[PDB]
Amino acid sequence: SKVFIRSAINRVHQNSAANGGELPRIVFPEGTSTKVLKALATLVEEKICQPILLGYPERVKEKIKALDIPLLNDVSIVHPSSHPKYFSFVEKLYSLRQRKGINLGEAERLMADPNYFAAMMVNQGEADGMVSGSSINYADAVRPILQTIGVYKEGIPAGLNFVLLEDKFLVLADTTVNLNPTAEQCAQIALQAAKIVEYFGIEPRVAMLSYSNFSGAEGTPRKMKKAAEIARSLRPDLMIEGDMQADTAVNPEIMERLFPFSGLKGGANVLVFPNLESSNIAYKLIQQIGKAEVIGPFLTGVRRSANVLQRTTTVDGIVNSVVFTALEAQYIKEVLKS
Amino acid sequence: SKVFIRSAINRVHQNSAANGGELPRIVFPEGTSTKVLKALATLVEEKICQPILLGYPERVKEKIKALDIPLLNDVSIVHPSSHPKYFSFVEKLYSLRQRKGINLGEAERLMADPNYFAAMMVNQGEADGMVSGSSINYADAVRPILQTIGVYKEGIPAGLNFVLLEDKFLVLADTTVNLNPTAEQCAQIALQAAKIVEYFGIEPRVAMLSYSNFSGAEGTPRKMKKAAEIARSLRPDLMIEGDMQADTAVNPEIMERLFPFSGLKGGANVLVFPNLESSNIAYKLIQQIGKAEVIGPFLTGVRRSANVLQRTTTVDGIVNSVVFTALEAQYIKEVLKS
Amino acid sequence: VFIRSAINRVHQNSAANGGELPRIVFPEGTSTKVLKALATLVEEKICQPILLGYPERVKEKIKALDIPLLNDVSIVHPSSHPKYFSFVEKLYSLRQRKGINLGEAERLMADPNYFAAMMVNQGEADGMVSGSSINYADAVRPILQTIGVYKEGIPAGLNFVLLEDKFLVLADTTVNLNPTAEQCAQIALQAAKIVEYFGIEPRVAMLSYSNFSGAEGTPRKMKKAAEIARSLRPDLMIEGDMQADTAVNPEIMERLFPFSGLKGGANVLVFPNLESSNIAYKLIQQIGKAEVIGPFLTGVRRSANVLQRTTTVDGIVNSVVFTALEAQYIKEVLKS
Amino acid sequence: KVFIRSAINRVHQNSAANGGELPRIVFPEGTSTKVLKALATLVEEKICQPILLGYPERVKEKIKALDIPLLNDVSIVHPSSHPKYFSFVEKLYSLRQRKGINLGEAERLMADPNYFAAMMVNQGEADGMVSGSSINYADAVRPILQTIGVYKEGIPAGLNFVLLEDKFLVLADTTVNLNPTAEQCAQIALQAAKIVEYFGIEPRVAMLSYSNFSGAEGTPRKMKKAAEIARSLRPDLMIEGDMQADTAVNPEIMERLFPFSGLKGGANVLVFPNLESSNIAYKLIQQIGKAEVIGPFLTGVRRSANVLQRTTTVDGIVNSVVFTALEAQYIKEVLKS
Amino acid sequence: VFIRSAINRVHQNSAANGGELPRIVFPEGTSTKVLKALATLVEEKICQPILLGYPERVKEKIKALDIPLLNDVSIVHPSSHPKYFSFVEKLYSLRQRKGINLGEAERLMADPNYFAAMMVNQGEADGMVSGSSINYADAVRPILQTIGVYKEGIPAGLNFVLLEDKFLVLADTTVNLNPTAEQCAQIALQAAKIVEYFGIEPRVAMLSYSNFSGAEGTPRKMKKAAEIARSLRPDLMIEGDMQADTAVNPEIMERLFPFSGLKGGANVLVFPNLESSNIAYKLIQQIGKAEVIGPFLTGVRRSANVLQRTTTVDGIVNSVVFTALEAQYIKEVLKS
Amino acid sequence: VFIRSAINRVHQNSAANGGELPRIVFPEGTSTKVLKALATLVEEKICQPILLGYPERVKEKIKALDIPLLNDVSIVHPSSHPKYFSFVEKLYSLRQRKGINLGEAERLMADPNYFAAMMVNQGEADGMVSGSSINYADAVRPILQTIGVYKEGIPAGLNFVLLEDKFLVLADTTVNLNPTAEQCAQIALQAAKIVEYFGIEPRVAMLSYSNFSGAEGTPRKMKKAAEIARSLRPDLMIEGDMQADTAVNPEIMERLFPFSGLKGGANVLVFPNLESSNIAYKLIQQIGKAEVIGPFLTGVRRSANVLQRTTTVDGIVNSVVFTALEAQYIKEVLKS
Repeated sequence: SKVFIRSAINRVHQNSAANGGELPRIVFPEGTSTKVLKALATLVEEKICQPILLGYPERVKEKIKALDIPLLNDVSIVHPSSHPKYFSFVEKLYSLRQRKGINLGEAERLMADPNYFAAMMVNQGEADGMVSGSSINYADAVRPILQTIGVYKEGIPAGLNFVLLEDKFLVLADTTVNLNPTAEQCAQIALQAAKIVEYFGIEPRVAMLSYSNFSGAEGTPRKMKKAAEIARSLRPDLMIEGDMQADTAVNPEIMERLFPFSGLKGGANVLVFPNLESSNIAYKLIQQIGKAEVIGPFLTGVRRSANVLQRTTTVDGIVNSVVFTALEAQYIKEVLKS
Repeated sequence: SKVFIRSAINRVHQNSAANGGELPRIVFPEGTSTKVLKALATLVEEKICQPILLGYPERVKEKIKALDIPLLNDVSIVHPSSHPKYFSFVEKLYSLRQRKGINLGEAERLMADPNYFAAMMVNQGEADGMVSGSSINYADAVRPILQTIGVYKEGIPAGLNFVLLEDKFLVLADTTVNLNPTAEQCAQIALQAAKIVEYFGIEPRVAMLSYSNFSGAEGTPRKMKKAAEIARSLRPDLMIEGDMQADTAVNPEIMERLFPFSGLKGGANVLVFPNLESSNIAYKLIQQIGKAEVIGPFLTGVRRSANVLQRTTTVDGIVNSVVFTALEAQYIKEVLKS
Repeated sequence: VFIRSAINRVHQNSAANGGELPRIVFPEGTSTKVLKALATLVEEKICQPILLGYPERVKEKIKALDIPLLNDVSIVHPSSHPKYFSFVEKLYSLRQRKGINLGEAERLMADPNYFAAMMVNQGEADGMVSGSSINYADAVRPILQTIGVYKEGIPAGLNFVLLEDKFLVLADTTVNLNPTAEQCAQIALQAAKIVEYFGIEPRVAMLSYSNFSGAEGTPRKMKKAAEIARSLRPDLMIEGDMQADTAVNPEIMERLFPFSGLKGGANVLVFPNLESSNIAYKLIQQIGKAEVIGPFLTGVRRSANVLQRTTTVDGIVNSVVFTALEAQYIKEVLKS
Repeated sequence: KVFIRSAINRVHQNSAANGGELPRIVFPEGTSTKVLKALATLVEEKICQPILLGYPERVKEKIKALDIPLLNDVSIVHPSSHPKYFSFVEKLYSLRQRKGINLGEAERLMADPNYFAAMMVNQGEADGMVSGSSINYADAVRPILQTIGVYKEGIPAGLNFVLLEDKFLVLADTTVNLNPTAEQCAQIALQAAKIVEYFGIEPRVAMLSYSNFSGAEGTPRKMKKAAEIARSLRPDLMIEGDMQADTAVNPEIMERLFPFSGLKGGANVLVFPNLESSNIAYKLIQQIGKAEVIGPFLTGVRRSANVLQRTTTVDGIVNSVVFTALEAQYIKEVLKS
Repeated sequence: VFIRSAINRVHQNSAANGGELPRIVFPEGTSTKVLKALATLVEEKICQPILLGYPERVKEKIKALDIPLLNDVSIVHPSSHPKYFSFVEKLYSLRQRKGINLGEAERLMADPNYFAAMMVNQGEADGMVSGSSINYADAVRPILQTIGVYKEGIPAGLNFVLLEDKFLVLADTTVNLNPTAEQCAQIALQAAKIVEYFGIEPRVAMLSYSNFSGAEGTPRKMKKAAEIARSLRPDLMIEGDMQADTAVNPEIMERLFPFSGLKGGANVLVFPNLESSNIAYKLIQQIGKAEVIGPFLTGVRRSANVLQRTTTVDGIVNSVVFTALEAQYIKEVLKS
Repeated sequence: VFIRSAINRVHQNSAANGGELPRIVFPEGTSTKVLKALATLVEEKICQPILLGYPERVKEKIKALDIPLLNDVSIVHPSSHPKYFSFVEKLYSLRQRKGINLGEAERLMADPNYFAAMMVNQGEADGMVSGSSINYADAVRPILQTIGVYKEGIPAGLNFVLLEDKFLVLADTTVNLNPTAEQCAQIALQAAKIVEYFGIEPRVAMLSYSNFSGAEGTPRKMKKAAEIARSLRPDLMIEGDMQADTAVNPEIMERLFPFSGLKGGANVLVFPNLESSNIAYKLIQQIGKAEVIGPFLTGVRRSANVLQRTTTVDGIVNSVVFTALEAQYIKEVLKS
């Protein structure tokens, strides 16, 4: 139940040791959020990250005392408009977005907000990653990240969750960003999810989900059939199939008995959804009524390490999410050193 | 999870004993379907129904003997084109659909098909219910039912599934029929699911699911917020709320902590979905990877007793589905004693 | 005139290779008008008919109708035929990513229309004729799903209007609700080829409610259809957009639109939508004083034709003669 | 030809009840060869008094080149020099001043024979008009619709008669509406029915489709609904649809295959789903059937005005003018009621 | 002249009301042009200004600009104001079914634009003026979300063109991209009532690129807007569709369109889309010889105006004078 | 002054061509304001006017107006012109697949607007000026159908605002309801070349209600129009999306958007739709205190301009002076 998460913690430790013992600097814009602070007590004990809290230092240190969490007494607290880099950060956002309606006045007002300040910190290398969204809706938390840090080349911003089963994990995407991805977008989501599965030493086997089995009819069935064709043309080395129903996808015996002509054998471990209603409802329902741990969402497709929590998260969910944000920050920091 | 199903079995028996010992006559158009026949061995042993098989008697009896299946030697096997009521049934389908493109030629050709013949048997009272779809896709199996038996007044054809948890069940709909139901259709689906929950002695508490919490924004959030408003005016005695995410819906602690203004307290036990992708994927994923039994889909909104299996069903799934079809057939047969 | 030469043309083909008559399967084994027509067709050695149905029910109808020549016609019940499960597997193989698994294939192959289409596809018959008792959409769907269209073809119905110096070809009278400019050009090329098979020069008009207006909508569409077809067959006279009397009357064309590329009157009329084609051929047939034969299904890989359900017995006879000709043509193409 | 001779006799019969005066029919195409040749017959048969529009010199020159003596004293009116010209300009302006027609536009339009003819009819200086022999239908019909307009709940629609051996068939709308709605197809049907009743015949109406009683999305559903709407407005008539064209006209096909239908004995009024189907059908029947087809006749408009098909023969013009004369006489009676 | 009369009504209003001046909050406490304008406005007893920001950095800007009269001005930092958490709760109460929970409400209320809107909404200020340093959309959204539109109202920007003998009103210059006919009628009525407050008879033109054409698109929309508005205020001259020179020039209208119901020239011009209204007032402002004041936000429940970010120091002075007038009018309405 | 310099260049062009004056045909031979304008224009040796109409009714209007220099003006009645039937054949030749047969061609060619257009097309006149009496759409349609656009040209109206230090050019003020980004760039290039003919460097702003936002709709379209135009004339300053005051005021541009490629103020303003351009130039003309001349039709193969029907007499004089300049320029390009 816990095995995949403690293997992640152990990989964070191996990465820290291979780099002087340094921990990733993870900035939290919600410096007074009760669940973030309670989670950070566990995370600092486990040497997962060096946290940076954003807010008015007096009020963050007020909240830490009311919650009685001494292990954070040293933790750095930064008030955005008083940080020495504020004016350079204002200038950078203006430079990036002056033809997207951000003049100096808009940049100045946005950079005062902790979410924008956290995103620019990560973009500029003043932090290695960020974790936000514990106290506000996903759209408002993710917009600063997409506008500031942006997507890498050909990337698509997309949320991913792991369902931690007994044999294996299953990856679900896109659980957070795209309302109704096109066939081309679902293929790119599949490739992004696939390289994450490969990072963990697993063979990705991809199903494009629908309410139909290999019907190819207009609408969602046709879209997910074409998504699988596009993804296969970009990664012909992977098993990728669709359109198919969700039990057809995960159960190898159903697949073999009913659709043995299919190219997907042994059950899918990457499930790509046709719309945001389906992915968002599915991972949340599994999390609540299944008997498996679900971790995420993790934001993929973006140039730097940045993750948005689901606002319904528990304290333990934040701990799990920061562990994988630390792993992502370490990976990206090593890419930026080659 | 065996308790909710064994209680249904005992209610089928109590209904039979309260009516002369009659068992409900359930017709199965797929007379040679391996899983249907294996299921019927258990269903006859458990005195759930009088099964009627459709097909060529020697091909059906050959399959029963090749599978070594007892208790089916007395079972009625009917070939549609040789049944005495065939031409009357042709006459009736023409009468019903002559301005929908069904002349006598079309009616004769359709009525030779077991799925069409089974539906007319139920419509005309020659059977008390039917169960189909073990060997063909849902759209093709459900179309004869909707075209022949049709919806009751203001009903909407809609599939419903039960998730049987340890302390409660959850109802999911519409898992099979409507691709993208309107706000008005999602209210009617909720009302149909609510009356099913009440038949089992439980108070229904209804959530209109979205990827959003009380955002009411254009698109799905607005549709599901409005669907809850319509349903509240139609059943002002019930807790009905939306738009909300799936974990907000089922977890009473999340709702109270984050949205205490909501009218839904104590957790939803009826989940109404915004489109068929989300509902169909969700119940199949829960069934495969959750550790709870999922029964259904059950076709609601139709004038007579008729259910379509998921073609991915197991034999035990068919046994479970027929138990509840028997209950529906007994209930409708007793309403028709007015 | 035109029909008797076609009948002789079937006999000419039979003698030339094998001596065998084309095997034509009729899925509607109990259809009264089909059975009455087959009395004439067997007497004239047009085809070896294969009827689909329950043998005893088909034999009751033949006896009840008192038709003597059908005493030993072959009658086949789909589910009992030795090739039934082979046909089921083939349909699954063809359509498994179009929603047809083995369960769907078994259910469909028990239906005579599907079984007839597969018999022809597999070479167990040389052609089929259906649609005497059901609507065209339901009769043609199994053919298109099983046999399919040839490379770059478009399924399209074609009718012949038989005047005294002339025949006119009308298309597409049955399939496409609202064909695009590209589709109307392809329909034109398919019709032009049938006309050439009968030794006639095809002269094609893309019909509209307009004369060379080129305005948005149907006029622009039919103007472009003629341009596309001209680029694909630069050797033919093809013109549009033009009205129907402009198209067929060489005098109106010369007097009012001498700049047009179509002179001497069109004998191939391509229609802009299915309302116009379907109503027009049926009205000419009923109230005109010319015989109309067809519709004939063009663009498909094997020989298969769907009757209009309003057909007379004599209309079935005419349709089967040309189905036999198509079957012989395709069957001889399929050796080389 | 029986049906045409009976119409000719009713024009004379109507003339006898009013002093012997003939309807004044204006022809804007004063130099059109086929119009002039047709008028020689029409003046001979006392169908109408024609009024030609143009330059008197060019019109009388053309009459002389074709050697048609019976037209050497027909009235010729040049729009811009006629005494009512400035009055006509003011009227078109008064009618269309919030439809983009000012005094400048009205002066320019009224100088054109088609507009001048339409206004002559609108103002009672003529009893009817016939145009469209030399220009496309759209340009000929637009001045009529803009000047005279539709009567209340009316719809502009062209109608043709197929004169069979023992009935006529009415086809509509063969000229105006590209793609009428179900509601418009109902109104076209009612307009055609009242014309059929004028000739002493019972109207039996079919809404044509490529389908028989399918009711499927698109044209089948539209023509099924057109029949329902029209039936509610004239519950005394047989009106049915959707149905195919041979189903509609052949009583034996209808009785054999669709005995539940409300249309028995065959339709004599065929209402078409779009302009492609109606325009092609009447032209093809006219060219290749062996029945006479007369029209199109413009229905739904407040005064008598018809537009010929530009492909017309001289005898077609003669046939069309006879029924325009009848229409002109009918409207002149109502305008005294 | 029109401006001295507005100032002078603010003064009469302040008189007879204890000497009280309207409390106007400016969220942009460090904005150079806002501070420079306030030197003139407090000097002239127009308003008691409240500046939002970090007090220490606002006084820093005031000293750099050498404005000694602003030393005693009230400066409020949103997050430390005693009512801050009360304001958070109010926004949550208003917008909890529009996606604003306590977390969102608390984050938004820390922003000066949101804090100013709530101050006005709760009666802690009598009006607000924003938008000198950020785009109009970002400045107006908090006002629309917090204060909202009154019943049947439409949010719409309005400008006055102050000519020598008269003023012209233009709307909607800021809010609606492409108003419907119904919205353009409601905009006309809102502007008409403002003109009546200044003692003038409103004469309304619905502007288009066409004169009385009524053709599909913009001509039909503006013809219909005038018909709708005429039915709601039949006592007023309201006409359209018409071009802009037809609208303002009584001689052109009389010479070319004497049938029109608009005589004596329009003084209210309602535009068909935001491109036309926004470009028009700015171009007249830059190259004409007339003063243009505004835009003024109409249709909202309390006094709140958004500057054009291109404003001069005089523009801000002009705008605040009329915001003060609006604030005083509203405060009396809320006194019954 | 700008107009007086134009008149002098007409004379300088005339002197260099043997003293010949351009032949300008006016289809509105009886239009009061045209006739009064021609009194000034013939006195100023601007053009040789040709009036269309009935020679008797035209001379009847001239004498009643008392215009002595018009005594020997050429007056042409289209149906009586010796080239009439040649012109009918030419219009038929051009448009026979656009719905114009010989009958339509005869009827249209009898209309002065069509006849005036064909005279210019065939070289029987050097230019035409119409639209004093009728709406712009009806006046411009014959020109576009007969003369047409030069290759890749776009028909577009242009107006000059004659300011004190400079002029501003506005387009497209008359033709395109809602030009695409690609069309807006082409309008910019045409306007740029006219400004260069007057010896001035064009600086182009793509106008919007937004400043450099690039948001969907008009902002994105005008940002993209500027990008396309820059790639076609990399030597010019061309920028967008921007508001109208940002565009014309160099101090606003430098203070608020110094990253912009446009410095020193735009003198060419390209509008996003016809509502904005048409209302703007008419409002500036009526309530600004600067003269506005035009509209002038650009993008067409020959010299032809449509007046605004609301024009004054002095406006027609101004318009004809520049039509004369265009006619003279075009005649030496056609001597290649």
